[PDB]
Amino acid sequence: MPVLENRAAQGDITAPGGARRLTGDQTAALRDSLSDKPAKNIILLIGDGMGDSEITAARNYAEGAGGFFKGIDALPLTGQYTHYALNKKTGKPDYVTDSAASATAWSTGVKTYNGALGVDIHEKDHPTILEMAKAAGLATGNVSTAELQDATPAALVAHVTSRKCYGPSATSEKCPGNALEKGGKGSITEQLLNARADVTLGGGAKTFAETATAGEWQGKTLREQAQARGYQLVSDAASLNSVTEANQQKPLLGLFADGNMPVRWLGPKATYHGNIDKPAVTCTPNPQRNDSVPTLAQMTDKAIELLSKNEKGFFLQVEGASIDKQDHAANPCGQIGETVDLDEAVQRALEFAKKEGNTLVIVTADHAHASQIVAPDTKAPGLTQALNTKDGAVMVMSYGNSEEDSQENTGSQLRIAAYGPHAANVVGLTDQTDLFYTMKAALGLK
Amino acid sequence: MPVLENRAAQGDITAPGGARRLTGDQTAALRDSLSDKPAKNIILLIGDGMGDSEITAARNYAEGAGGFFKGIDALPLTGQYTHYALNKKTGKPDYVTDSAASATAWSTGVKTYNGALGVDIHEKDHPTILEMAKAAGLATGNVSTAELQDATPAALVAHVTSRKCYGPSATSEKCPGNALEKGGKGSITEQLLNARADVTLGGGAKTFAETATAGEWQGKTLREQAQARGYQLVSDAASLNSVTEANQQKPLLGLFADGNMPVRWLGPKATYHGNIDKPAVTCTPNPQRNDSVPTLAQMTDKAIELLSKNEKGFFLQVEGASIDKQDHAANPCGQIGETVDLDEAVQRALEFAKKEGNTLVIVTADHAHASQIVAPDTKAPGLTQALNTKDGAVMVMSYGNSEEDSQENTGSQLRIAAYGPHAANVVGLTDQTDLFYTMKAALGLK
Ligand SMILES: [Mg+2]
Ligand SMILES: [Mg+2]
Ligand SMILES: [Zn+2]
Ligand SMILES: [Zn+2]
Repeated sequence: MPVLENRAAQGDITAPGGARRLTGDQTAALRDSLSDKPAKNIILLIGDGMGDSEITAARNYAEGAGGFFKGIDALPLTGQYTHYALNKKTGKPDYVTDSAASATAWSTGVKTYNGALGVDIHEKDHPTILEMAKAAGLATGNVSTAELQDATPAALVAHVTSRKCYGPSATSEKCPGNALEKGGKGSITEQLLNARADVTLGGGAKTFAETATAGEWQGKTLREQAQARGYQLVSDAASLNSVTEANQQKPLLGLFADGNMPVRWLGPKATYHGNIDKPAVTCTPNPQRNDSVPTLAQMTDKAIELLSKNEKGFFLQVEGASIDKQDHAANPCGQIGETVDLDEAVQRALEFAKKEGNTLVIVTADHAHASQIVAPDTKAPGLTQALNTKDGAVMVMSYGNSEEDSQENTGSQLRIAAYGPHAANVVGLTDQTDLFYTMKAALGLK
Repeated sequence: MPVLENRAAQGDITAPGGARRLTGDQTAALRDSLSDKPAKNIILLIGDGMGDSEITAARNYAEGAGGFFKGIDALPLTGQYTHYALNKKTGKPDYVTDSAASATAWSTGVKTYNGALGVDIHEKDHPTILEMAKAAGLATGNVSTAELQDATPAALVAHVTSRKCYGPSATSEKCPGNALEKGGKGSITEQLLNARADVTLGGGAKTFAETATAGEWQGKTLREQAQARGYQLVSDAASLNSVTEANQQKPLLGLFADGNMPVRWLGPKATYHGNIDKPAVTCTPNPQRNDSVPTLAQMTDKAIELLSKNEKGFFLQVEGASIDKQDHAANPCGQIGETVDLDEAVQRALEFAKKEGNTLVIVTADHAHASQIVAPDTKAPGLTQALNTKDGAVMVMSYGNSEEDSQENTGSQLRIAAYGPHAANVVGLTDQTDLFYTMKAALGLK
């Protein structure tokens, strides 16, 4: 099964056929990409708010318009999937979902209301793909650059009526029914400790400081509970590399930040008429990213190394998180840098899958965002910025869907791409809930 | 080779698996969609400004979120393609293209500057896929709901430095080098007459009223010249149905409007805070669309009927045009209605292809547009409107990339889907220029 080695413009863009990305007929290579054999492992890479526009913007900037992302763009089977949510009251569609409902959709196979984690419109719990995988004896990994309590990584191990129920404090106010002290299953973080995936890596260390309002570890901090539960705590790249085993006896928990991990690139926020008033921006590497802080690619690599030892196979979800946060913050550089980050991760996952032969790798997003690539002389009503691309040209980015700073999400259907056994199930129009069923089946979960 | 009969939500959206579009594993069906055998015919359907977002909004409104367009969504092989243009001066990429440069890129295989038709950055002409097809003896069709002098349909038959050179008048001012009177090849319209496709159907009748500044037909109106050249002129549905033959000896020319043909659906323009201040809109059929005016579907059906008689095969380009004009005009209803129109056309094309077995059907857009599906309570900086979907829910549309009314184009990569011999060449990431090469090769043009 081949990966697209190179789909960059073959030559002189200005010349006939120079802009081509193909060098010949693809029928044969596609036929070699079709396999219904079982997938031993599954690696799901989620780019936060990374719809087609975000991908085009990051490529234009980092690789040039005729460029090619070695990871993100190298997946051969591609399609578009819908991700609408449901209105909790009426049960009718809610055309624009949040991170929480979408994450739930692919992690359980059931649509839900915005803000829900692991439950349907009736607040009924439904087992996630991770729980199912774990129950079947597979190894499981949940990796993210955001806070572990955030919608994407949280959805695999928590079942709460509101995504805001991070720890004890918020839960009692926002999710009384899930509140431990009220006989509920606990907050997001508590449920995460209970779920016991073999490898969990991310930010969100802050909430681990809260103390349990009830149970065996009542009075202890969630951090203290984790140690007591048998978890290996790691807070930096060095200690992470030191890890040699991660299992149900010694589950791994990497907390590398109080909240979200540091952004890759720094750059100014988009502003009114910024493409006109301000000069073109050139993004710059964040000094605080640190050699101490593991990158999404490193965490992905360590995760695969450890999960790999499980003879039965594994399920790993990886999230290039800061993308949509920077998209909300109308910050081009942060957004684009987070897509480059993801791409490096997708490469590590593709290398492993390629050599292993039985791994299904899927790269997609939870929902779409606000960013639009517009003409450079554009006089847009919202926030804009001009960027200096690898092509040595100017690209203007617009965020015009919200007045309240935070650029909202959108409902456009977006790209889903895959490689490996069963990847054919992402081609054409599909629904985000199909993704749950594809992974379940590919993995033979039953 | 199968078409997706149904990818609608299988059942109850609120229940587990109810929102699924798949009913089983697609590996086998995909294997049956792969064929490198030769394509006898090619039918290319272009939705003007019909990116993924436009497709999602038109589905939500006309079919419901869990709906399925029988045409547009039924194509099995899908991917995403880039359509960046080039800056005439520097030769560097111009991230947001217009309809002229994009049309030229798929019709000739060479990238050009915005505004050009059938020429590269150096103003050098390059032969179009239609000219090449005709030269090889295949029948050729050029159908559009727009004015025949507009960028998309014009690009197949004209070679001018500016898309504005409609007829003699504009050409002398805008394109002196193409100006007939100055020894040039002539305006868009004149060159169209010269190209002599077997079937040309659309609007733009107004310009045929101009008189030739030179040549054999100097002093005669372009309409008069057409008659004199041997063309069959048709201006309404009835006369169009009367046509039984269309060939090189009796080429067909249907001019059903002075400009663009009538929009299917009427509705109010999007406005500032319109989703808040104004009530939800329900689009209404346009009374002036007329039983006298053939629909894009009908024109597609007639064109396939006539082109069909050529033993050697045919190439047909069809354009659901009023879509981006209505997108520019921030008019949801017009835009959406144009997408439904196209869908009917794609259906007609897909039935023929399915039965014929050697026809490659491709559906895609020239470039992306402004439309974004946003939460209903959105307070966006631009124009917005709330619509009453088939789901009996509200969907809000936002146009916020321009202040100067006309909502500009965007540079996001968008969907390209196909069915038949060689459709595998649209899967994954490709460039709009690859489309020219795929068609040339499938058709074996040489
Ligand atoms: Mg998230
Ligand atoms: Mg056009
Ligand atoms: Zn998100
Ligand atoms: Zn267009």
